[PDB]
Amino acid sequence: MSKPQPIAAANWKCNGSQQSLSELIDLFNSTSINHDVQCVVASTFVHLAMTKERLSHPKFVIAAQNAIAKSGAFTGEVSLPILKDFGVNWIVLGHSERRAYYGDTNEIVADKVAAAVASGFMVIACIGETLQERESGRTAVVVLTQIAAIAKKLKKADWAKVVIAYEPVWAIATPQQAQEAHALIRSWVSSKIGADVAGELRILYGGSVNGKNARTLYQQRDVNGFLVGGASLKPEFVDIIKATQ
Amino acid sequence: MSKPQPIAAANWKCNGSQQSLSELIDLFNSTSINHDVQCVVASTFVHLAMTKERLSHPKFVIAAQNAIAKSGAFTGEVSLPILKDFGVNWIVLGHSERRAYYGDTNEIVADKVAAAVASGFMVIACIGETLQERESGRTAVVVLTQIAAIAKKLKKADWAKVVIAYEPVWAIGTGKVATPQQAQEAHALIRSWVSSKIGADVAGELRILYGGSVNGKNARTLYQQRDVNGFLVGGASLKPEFVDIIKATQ
Repeated sequence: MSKPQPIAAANWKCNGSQQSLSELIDLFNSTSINHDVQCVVASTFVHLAMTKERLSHPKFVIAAQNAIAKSGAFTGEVSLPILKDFGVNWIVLGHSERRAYYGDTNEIVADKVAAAVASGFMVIACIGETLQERESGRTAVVVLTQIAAIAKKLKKADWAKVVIAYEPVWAIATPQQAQEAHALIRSWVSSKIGADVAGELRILYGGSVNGKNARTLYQQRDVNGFLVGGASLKPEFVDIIKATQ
Repeated sequence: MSKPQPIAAANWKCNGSQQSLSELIDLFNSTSINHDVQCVVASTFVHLAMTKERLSHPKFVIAAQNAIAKSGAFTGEVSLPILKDFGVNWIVLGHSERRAYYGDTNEIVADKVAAAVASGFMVIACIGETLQERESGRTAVVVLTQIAAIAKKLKKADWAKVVIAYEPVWAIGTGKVATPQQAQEAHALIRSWVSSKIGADVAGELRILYGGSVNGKNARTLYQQRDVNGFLVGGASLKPEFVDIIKATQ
């Protein structure tokens, strides 16, 4: 019957000092986790070296927060082959802040997801609708077109490397609202890709999660874990991880 | 005065493996350089840690290739306070590839420069005009408009932290080639404006680096130009020939 393995993802965004991040990682390290869950830490590019070195908990992997597809004349950017050479195997793509501020269009996110999949990354691909879009009743068409763009560049086998993160930008929500969004995504994948892909697909909730609402949210049928913002910079991330049983 | 301290800056852009960049650092470490020059290695964010640990040459400092002013909810970006806490004190801002591909407008570069200066960084601020701006007779308009926007956010005293890099974008991948005389015309234009607008003291001390195609063979005749104070180098900076470029600044 089972839910696939849950994922607890820490998106630190553009935050942290060597000091403050190093303490948090010690805290994760000293954390006892007794179930099957993949914990993910996405730090800035700058802190990948210290994270890779200091995070030893065997249930954790490190991720990047963005990349471009190829090395070359792209001053300021980091590419997939550079990340792969550095030993980073997870990446967050298409986060709402990048779609909003940094020109991650539906198609550009799709190209990045496909390039990351093809060089072997595990990819957390973010989709989600704004406030205006939800109130207009355009959630399904906005959100499904986002994933459909990503799907156009994937084959069936690729979905084993893909995790979807639903970001309800419009609340920046009830378990019912989250559940219906996830069910909406899963139903799309079943109809458009196949039931053999959709049952296994992790769909993560990426709205504001804290230690107190996480449990009720994870109990939803189609919620497979979390992509956490601000609370991932704090000790309460550990309680979010624990909400995933 | 006579020429201020030159700078040889290596812009690795989006390149490098742990292995290839280490071998290159080892060489930089083993290089002897007999004159006063500031060398700068601007690596990708991922590589800043390993460059910090391994690069030991007293004439080399480490730079980042971009940043935003403030930490916060900006997934995938790197802020100035994150770089400063990491011990990075030079930064390249407004590079032509960012202006062209990633939203670096005149005012956004100016906001970044002001923030980085205020935060204590030495800033290499890039400017320069496309083929179309040049052909339409807009070289001076574009170059002065870009530097004026940056100036507008700075105080006279702040210029001690500022280095200008001129990029002849009109010569990049167009199959046109900038002569050393063309580089000189652009630098002299930049310096004369700084002299009238900011001050003759500031104009005299300002390093203006040439940021077009620089290699071992052309570096010496470029540096011989009166208002050329060194280089912001692309491709060759990933190569042993970057050492010859540093040496061409004697």
